[PDB]
Amino acid sequence: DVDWNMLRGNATQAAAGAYVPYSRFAVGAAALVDDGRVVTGCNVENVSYGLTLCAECAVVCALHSTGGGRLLALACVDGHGSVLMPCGRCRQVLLEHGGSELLIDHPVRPRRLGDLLPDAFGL
Amino acid sequence: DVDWNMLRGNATQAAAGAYVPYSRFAVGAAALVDDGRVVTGCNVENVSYGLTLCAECAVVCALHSTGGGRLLALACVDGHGSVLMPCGRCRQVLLEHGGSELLIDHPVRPRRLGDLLPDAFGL
Amino acid sequence: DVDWNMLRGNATQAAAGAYVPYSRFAVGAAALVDDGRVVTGCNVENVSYGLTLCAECAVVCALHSTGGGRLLALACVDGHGSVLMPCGRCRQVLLEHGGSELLIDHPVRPRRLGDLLPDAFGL
Amino acid sequence: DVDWNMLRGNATQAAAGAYVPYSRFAVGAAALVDDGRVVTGCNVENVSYGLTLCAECAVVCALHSTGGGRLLALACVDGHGSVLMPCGRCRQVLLEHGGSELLIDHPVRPRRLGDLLPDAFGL
Ligand SMILES: [Zn+2]
Ligand SMILES: [Zn+2]
Ligand SMILES: [Zn+2]
Ligand SMILES: [Zn+2]
Repeated sequence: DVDWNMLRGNATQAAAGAYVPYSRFAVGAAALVDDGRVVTGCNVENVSYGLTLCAECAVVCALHSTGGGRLLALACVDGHGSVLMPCGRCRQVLLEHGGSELLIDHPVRPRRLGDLLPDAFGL
Repeated sequence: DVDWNMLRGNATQAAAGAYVPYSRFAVGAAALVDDGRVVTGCNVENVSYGLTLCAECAVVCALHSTGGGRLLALACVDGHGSVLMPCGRCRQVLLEHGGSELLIDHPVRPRRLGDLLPDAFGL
Repeated sequence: DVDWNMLRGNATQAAAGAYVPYSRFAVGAAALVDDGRVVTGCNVENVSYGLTLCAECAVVCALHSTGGGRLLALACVDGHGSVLMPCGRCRQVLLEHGGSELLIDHPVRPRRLGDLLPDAFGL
Repeated sequence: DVDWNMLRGNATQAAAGAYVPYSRFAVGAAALVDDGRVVTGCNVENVSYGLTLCAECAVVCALHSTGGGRLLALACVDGHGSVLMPCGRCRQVLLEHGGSELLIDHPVRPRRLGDLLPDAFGL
């Protein structure tokens, strides 16, 4: 049902766009939306660190700038193509758009977002 | 040189994608990048308000997820198609990607970002 | 070892300071730091929603503006004094300052942050 | 009316608390509130860069966790005690709490926030 090799690959591609001059730590993400399209995002840092955009947040922006809908699955990777768990902020924003059933690429098996952010605030 | 009617129109289109169930205040943005392509973004709210994504930040994500480069001009509008000045956070993130010379759609004449965020922190 | 009734009460007090004109949803937090002092925080909203400050983030700011150290326990509550789980963003920021062993007030028993943000990004 | 030497000094003190292991770029802030008390804040970074808290945002949290009110004047400094202009995000959050008349320490003369964030979004 979810081609994880494809999603992960798109996340790996997407990582290539990261604007990460401060950390040099590129992140890409790719998500499958409920209509079968995939949207991607990369890391975008800012001199004011707290204004940096996460790749998974970029994905959510793409989601809504391309017709919205629900996220079914997301892979997040570093610039080396390694699977990354989304930061807590991203877990919260993904939840809004995929709910607890959103699959997040690996550990050794994609995880439900619900398990990555249990007892989530607040709707 | 900059088709502002086009950019503003794209920002107006882009506003249609806003996920704004909390504020009901849709924002769209569209920017011209140095290679002539235009990238767009809309507002994406979250139950945790501080995780909401600005449309202009969505634009910057699109920028880098589509090859990066420099932003030359940006229009930001509300869901009514009215010109909006970017919030301070967006002014900072746009600066990273357009610098002080980035034109921002209107007042009655597009403004340099440099004038919208004078004496900007911090590079 | 942790007076949860005290922490929760301080979180309830702290909620009273929330600047929440947009959501009307007050949040307070109080944390015990490794030296036995307690630091508190409340929700601070902004017209640009994504600039709203979480109460638990306020706590972390207090932590470092009062000598830093490690967070041992945190209660987060709404304006009604109900226990709230921190949003994903707060779970990530708390982790930086309390690690996985940081106790977070309730469900029916305080939880390790590690369990609230399993397999956390990224250090 | 505003003891800027005092505010700047408090901002310099406050900078000492910064949690800045990623950038090593400490920021402190101190603000005078309408009741004459001063509240302070420092920079707090996170591994997820975009979750870093600005010192001026820390100030606003202190403001409301200490009774709220309006900010009259703010100095922001780096770890070297040099005057810093607030990032765009901070200019927006300060505006909510000080309005356009909030004085911001230097260039060679404190500036109105209104001039640092002209034509501000959006209330
Ligand atoms: Zn993230
Ligand atoms: Zn904005
Ligand atoms: Zn939070
Ligand atoms: Zn700032």
